[PDB]
Amino acid sequence: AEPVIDTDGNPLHRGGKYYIMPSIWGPPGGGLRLGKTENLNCPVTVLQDYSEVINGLPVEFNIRGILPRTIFTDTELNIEFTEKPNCAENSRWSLFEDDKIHKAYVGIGDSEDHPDQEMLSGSFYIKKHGLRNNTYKLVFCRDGSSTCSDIGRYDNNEDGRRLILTADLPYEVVFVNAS
Repeated sequence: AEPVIDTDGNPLHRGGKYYIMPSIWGPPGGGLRLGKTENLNCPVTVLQDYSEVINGLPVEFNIRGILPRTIFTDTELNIEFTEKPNCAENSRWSLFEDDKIHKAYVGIGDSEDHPDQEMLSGSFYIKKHGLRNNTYKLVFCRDGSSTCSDIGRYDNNEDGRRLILTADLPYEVVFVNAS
């Protein structure tokens, strides 16, 4: 395991705030934010913006304990936007099963913010993606099972791309310190 490094060369740390941006080695666009989908009018769906000029919302990483710390590729964590729409219960990322497109996608809030979609409980890790310098992927590990899946993008034409569990094309990201 190694420290996760932001675009300035600085390790990620508890209490940092970061834009998650696409690495040049994969398809482009902008940062992560929230948006409504056709049957969820509260913006509780995580979306990657189509436009490179849109930084989106900063995320911060929730970790066991409270002490200041470096974040490593083996640090179990939860991911949260630093902002929350008031129609949502929380700003923490969870996976929800969408039966329309048959994908588990990333959203915020509780089960009632995504009615009739099963909510998966688990935690995230930030893993090195391939060998390009200081690029990463997000990995989600489900509570109750011993196996994890990569996070990749999926375009459902909702003014941005969703983040889904994939076995195929991990989203390769860099972390931009928002402060």
